[PDB]
Amino acid sequence: MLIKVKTLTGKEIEIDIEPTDKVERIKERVEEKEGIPPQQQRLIYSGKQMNDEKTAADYKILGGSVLHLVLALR
Ligand SMILES: [Cl-]
Repeated sequence: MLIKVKTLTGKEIEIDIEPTDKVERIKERVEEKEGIPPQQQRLIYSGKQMNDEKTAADYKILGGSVLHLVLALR
């Protein structure tokens, strides 16, 4: 399942995931291509901060779905 992860400055990245994949894995995919540690990532879908322990299916994510990535300093 190909989804988009968009940032405020406009750049997008395609991430391949599955309905059973946990949000933590999505962050790990972003880390693979961007080098941003999962702990510094905040993924938002439909105005909701995505929980690391939950799965893509819990947010009803489909092909083409756009997630929003923002930095969260720790
Ligand atoms: Cl940001």
